[PDB]
Amino acid sequence: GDTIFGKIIRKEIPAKIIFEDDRCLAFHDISPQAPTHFLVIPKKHISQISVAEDDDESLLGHLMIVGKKCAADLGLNKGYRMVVNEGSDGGQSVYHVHLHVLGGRQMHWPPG
Amino acid sequence: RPGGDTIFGKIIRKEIPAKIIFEDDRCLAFHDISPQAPTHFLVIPKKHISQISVAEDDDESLLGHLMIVGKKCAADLGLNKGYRMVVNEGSDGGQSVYHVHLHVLGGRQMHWPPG
Repeated sequence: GDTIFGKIIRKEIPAKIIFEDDRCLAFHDISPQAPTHFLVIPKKHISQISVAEDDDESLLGHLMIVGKKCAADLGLNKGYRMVVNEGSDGGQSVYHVHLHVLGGRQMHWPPG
Repeated sequence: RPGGDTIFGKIIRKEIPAKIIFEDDRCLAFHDISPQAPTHFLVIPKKHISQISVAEDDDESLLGHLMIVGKKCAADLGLNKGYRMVVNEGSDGGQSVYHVHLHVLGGRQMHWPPG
């Protein structure tokens, strides 16, 4: 099943794109929860982290490396929080794997 | 002493006890001593990386392995309704131990925003 993130990858609807390569896309979240809140998503349609394959390991790590590079480029020198939600208890909002990166304010504990 | 002398480096070398879920040559999963959810564990690399902001490009496979191990451990622990994975970076991220660690929290509804 296609999702709104598929439409964003395909450039069918607009998003504020931060970075793109051949295998992922980073863009600002439309409902930001911090002064900086962006997403890094694979172009491959992995619906949720629970179904990711072993062969996806380096791709998933690539999301985090891209995320940390984008965070530095966006000036998040005091830190940030990375989040992956899975399923209903995790609060996953779109069934396309996505890494949230939030910063620009103190993030609190517990993380939801 | 490989892994460093943070508490997580000590845990890797079995010098401080921990409730271990899974261990391989690249990482270790163990329960958090101050759980914020009914199930709350960590996955850490055995290689010492202080924080995600200093991870190297060649660390991609290892960082992805933390997530794959995290999701496998969550399934093994029966977290069939889902869970949240968290990496804290620096002061604004709430990081308190400078050895990279992926939190996995589940067994209750997680809320938004994530802190």
